Amino acid sequence: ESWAQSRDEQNLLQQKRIWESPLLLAAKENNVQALYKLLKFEGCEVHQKGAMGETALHIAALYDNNEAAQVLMEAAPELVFEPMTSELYEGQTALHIAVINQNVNLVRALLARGASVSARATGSVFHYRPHNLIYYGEHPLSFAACVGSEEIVRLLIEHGADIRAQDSLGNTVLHILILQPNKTFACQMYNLLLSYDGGDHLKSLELVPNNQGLTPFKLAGVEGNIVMFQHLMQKRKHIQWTYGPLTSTLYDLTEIDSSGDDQSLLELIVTTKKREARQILDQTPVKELVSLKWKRYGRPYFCVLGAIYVLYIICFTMCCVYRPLKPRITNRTNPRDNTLLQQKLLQEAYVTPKDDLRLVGELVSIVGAVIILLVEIPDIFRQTILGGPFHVIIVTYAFMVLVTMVMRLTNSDGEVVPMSFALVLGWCNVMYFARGFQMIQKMIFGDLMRFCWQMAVVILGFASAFYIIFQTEDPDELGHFYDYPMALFSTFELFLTIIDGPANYDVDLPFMYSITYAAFAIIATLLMLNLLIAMMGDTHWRVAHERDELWRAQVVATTVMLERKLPRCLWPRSGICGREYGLGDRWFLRVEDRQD
Amino acid sequence: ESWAQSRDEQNLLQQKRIWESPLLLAAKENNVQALYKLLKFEGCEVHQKGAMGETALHIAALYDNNEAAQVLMEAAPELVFEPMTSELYEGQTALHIAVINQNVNLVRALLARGASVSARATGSVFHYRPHNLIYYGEHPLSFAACVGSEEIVRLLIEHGADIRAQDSLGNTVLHILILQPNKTFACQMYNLLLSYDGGDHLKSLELVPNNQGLTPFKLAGVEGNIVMFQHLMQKRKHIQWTYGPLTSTLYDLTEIDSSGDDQSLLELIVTTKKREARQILDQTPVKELVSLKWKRYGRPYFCVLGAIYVLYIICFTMCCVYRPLKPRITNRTNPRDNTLLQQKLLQEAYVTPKDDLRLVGELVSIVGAVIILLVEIPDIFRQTILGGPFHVIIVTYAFMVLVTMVMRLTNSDGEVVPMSFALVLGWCNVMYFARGFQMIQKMIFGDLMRFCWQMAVVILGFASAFYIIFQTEDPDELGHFYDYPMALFSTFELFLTIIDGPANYDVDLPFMYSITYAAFAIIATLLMLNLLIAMMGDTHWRVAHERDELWRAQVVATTVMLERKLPRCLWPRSGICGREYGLGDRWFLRVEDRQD
Ligand SMILES: C[C@@H]1NC(=O)N[C@@H]1CCCCCC(=O)O
Ligand SMILES: C[C@@H]1NC(=O)N[C@@H]1CCCCCC(=O)O
Ligand SMILES: [Ba+2]
Ligand SMILES: [Ba+2]
Ligand SMILES: [Ba+2]
Ligand SMILES: [Ba+2]
Repeated sequence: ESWAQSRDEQNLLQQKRIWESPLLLAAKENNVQALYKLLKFEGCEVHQKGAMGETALHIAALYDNNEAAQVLMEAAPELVFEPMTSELYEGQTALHIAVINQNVNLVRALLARGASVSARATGSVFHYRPHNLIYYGEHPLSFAACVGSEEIVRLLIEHGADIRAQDSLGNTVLHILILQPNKTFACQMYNLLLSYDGGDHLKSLELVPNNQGLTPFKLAGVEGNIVMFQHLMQKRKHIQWTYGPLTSTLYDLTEIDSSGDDQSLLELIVTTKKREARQILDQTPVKELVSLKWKRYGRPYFCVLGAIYVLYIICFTMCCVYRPLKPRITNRTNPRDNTLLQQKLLQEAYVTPKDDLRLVGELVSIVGAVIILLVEIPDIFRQTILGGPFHVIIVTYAFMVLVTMVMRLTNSDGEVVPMSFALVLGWCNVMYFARGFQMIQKMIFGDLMRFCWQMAVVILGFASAFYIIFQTEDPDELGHFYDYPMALFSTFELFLTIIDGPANYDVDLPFMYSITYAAFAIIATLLMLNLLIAMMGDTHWRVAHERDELWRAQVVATTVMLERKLPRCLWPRSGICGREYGLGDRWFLRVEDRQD
Repeated sequence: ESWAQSRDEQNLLQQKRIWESPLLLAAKENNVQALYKLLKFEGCEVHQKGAMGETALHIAALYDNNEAAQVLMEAAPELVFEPMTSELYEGQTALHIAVINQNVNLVRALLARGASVSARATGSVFHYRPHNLIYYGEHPLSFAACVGSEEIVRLLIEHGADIRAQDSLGNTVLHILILQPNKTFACQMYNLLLSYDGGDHLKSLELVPNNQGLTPFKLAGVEGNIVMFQHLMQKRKHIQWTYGPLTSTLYDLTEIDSSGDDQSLLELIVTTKKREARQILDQTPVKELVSLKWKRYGRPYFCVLGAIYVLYIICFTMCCVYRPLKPRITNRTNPRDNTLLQQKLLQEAYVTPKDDLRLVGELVSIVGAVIILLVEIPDIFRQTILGGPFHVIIVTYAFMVLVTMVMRLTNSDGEVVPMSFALVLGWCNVMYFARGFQMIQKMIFGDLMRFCWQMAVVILGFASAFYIIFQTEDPDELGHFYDYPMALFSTFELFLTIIDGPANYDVDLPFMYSITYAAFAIIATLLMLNLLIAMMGDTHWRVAHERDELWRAQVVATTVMLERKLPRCLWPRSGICGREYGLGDRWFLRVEDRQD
């Protein structure tokens, strides 16, 4: 079907041609007597391309068959240069197979015959695909670095192996070592390849970026390689002094910061779907960074912008609790008796008695919605959620306010449908602002205050909704929300299922109650389910760290969020510059640590 | 009472005859001087059958009494051939006891006297019953293989021990070794018995099947023997090549596949009540098999057949939401006022105004029900549940549709009783189709979507039911379900106990509400209980694997389910054939693995 089933067939088709071709069969079985009987007399095709376009030397290189390979090179030395003419292995030579098998004597003999150390194995098997179990690159030097054979690495360098070489994906030999499972052993091989660098400050091998704009140091962070990241950190930190147990080390903090403006480590961790990369922001050069960004500047501006959004939403409800005003006027209350509508769509906006208080309030709800769009719509052009789906809700909230404006100036009967949606999307987006937090126990009390915030926020978005839903309808029948102080008290009682369903079907309710109350039943249970997991997940195991860690990543994702749109006069740059004094120009972070 | 209490008495009755018989007493106590005083002068019964029909040599063989046994064989060599004449040990000879005790010098002396190596111990103690603590077989070669004494095994083979021998249950010496507790040590003894095989490709000892049609390789899977299964897998896998860390091994995949058509490993694991056998489908030759069967062919046809069943059930409700139509007609609403029935049984089927849309819809519900019976009724003749009780519900669903047809064409008043049952059995059988799934966390979100699917499926089966239950009755009193958009909204509110019981007892409700709402109260709580265990069982321990594993077996049981009835043109055979190319005819699976 796909090809996974194809190659399965080609590998079987390979063994079929090996079984058939006696030259390829003797190269596999290492039949030395059968190779001289075959090459010297009885005249054969020594350039015999097998199933996978392989030579007899390729088969003798796949199964360590040194005695059989040396026969194929002394009788026909042209077989060394021949690559795999197939599509699965296009570009692979006999040297690539000898390097991965760590055959030192075969590599020593292949280089003695003059093997190309720059042959790119562009075959489909060597691609960086999930259906390929290993990704080693294309050049034979990169294969030697990935197998951990330091002898073959230097033996290739001695024959002119360019460490500056990049594969099809723009990865140097340093990038490929970071994508290897054996993290603790790849650090040893990483230092061997750096020793053969040009020794010049310009055109450094560690600075050659990926095709996706990623230096090797920057790649270890996006990939969550803890061992390589700590190892690469040794090369970019300077110990200032040692005062006994203290070690006031100075970290580089260059490629771990903004402007690239896409090009930072922090942005790449909070926006990637790789869970494993989360752990990088906990390392000793990075954990001190985001902690200072959140203590000052971060936490205050979060609450300053939080209180601004709290007032911006309570003003929207202030214009809705005293919504616009009509008696039914129409005699349609006699036909279709089920209906209870006392619709208000009294357009006649300009009664000036007190309204002008509402009017300037309605003007605030408009100028704030476009401002929300003026900071989020130009941002979608340049999307992940660990922040919380705040961005998704804050744009749909300003969408409902503008529709209510278009709902207005046309005198539409369905005023209530778009206006009620902006009430929940405005409040329940506030509970996002609960992240304003700096032990098995005070963790129970800490997550409980999360619920009291999220609960009080939800009921203030549905009680104002349920009020509008039944402020127009008749309060004699189904009057759970006849005024505001009892609409909040009935919805609060609703939140704990102590009161029965505000339904009453002798009389037909509006199309919005059968929709708004349905969502109030799911959120009121998920918040009551998210509270039990807080209460129990705190104590049953050290999961609480697992519960803990992400909120911390949620705050880190929010901390990067608050630094993108805020101007330069507020929120100064982290670290200290190095231009006068002395080390400029990169901004460094002074960190001291104690040891026990 | 039973016999367990019997033999308890015979073992005590044995020691009673041993205590009494001085010949049997001296054979037990190894009294050499008392045996010559007893056999040479003072003339005794040397063929003295004890309580369990044992000879004096049998007692001297039960307690390692070599000095006492050699006396009983030099003075009466006929005691060797004598078996136990009792019923508990019928067939056991003095060699069987010497082999299990691993008495090498007694076995060497019993074979020197000419002991039968083919004597079958058919006694009731040697049976494969749960009340027997060991099952070693019948032949003395099988006893030597089970005790792990490789010296006695070969010593018996040297005297003509037939390894091809089978006991009463058709088990060779290989089958019995797999049913042993010491799995890691039985692998050593398994290779010893295979070495003495005929060496011919035909009539192989590993191919001799059980009496229940089970080769030794096939038996290790049904019994969950992980150690033996991996060991027996070495003999049916071929390594194609080694490309460094990769090892592209080719597995046999013969006796692990269909047609036998009862005779496969997969069918035997998903249908057995043995929990332990579940672990076999996780081994490295098998885990790659069912994974490819589910990615392609498996998952799409599951959802293709799933969407077909979703439309087949929503069409059934489409014919019920607009059910057939009568005003009460009858003046019986004045007597028995409690009743609210506005019964509709207006037979007069052929009003053609729109009905013909319903009529062809009712025709679909019939032709689909018999098709369900045409694929499940011929299957019950040839029953386990890890799939899920889908099969049990899908036949009872088509049973209710046919009863509604018989309910029709007779004008029965109880139309509603069989028709309402098909609504829940049709939807709640859909939630089975939730198995369409490809970490502590995304596991919480993964099991939560299980609930949202199962919840939305249940309410769509009871809201349509509660509608029919009260579509006939008066909606002024107890009108929770007067139309469809409010029958769904009231049942959804019912699902979370926010609304009060749609009961109203001033007025008598139909016999079906007091039954349908009772089942809606149990399922709505079990699904809310199955959600809490998902939420907490994910995180408190690695149980989530335990939670995880079975769903995986549920999918494997479903994957075998979808391959039985589907034709041959769809769903091609797994693996690659071996006829041209080369290895034919068995279908092999190409598997490569990386090592770190
Ligand atoms: C074994 C095959 N026979 C051969 O001559 N080259 C192949 C080497 C296999 C390497 C597969 C590495 C990968 O998965 O991409
Ligand atoms: C001890 C008994 N005395 C004897 O002469 N044979 C018996 C041997 C007991 C073996 C019981 C094995 C079983 O449980 O089946
Ligand atoms: Ba009335
Ligand atoms: Ba309750
Ligand atoms: Ba109640
Ligand atoms: Ba009355």
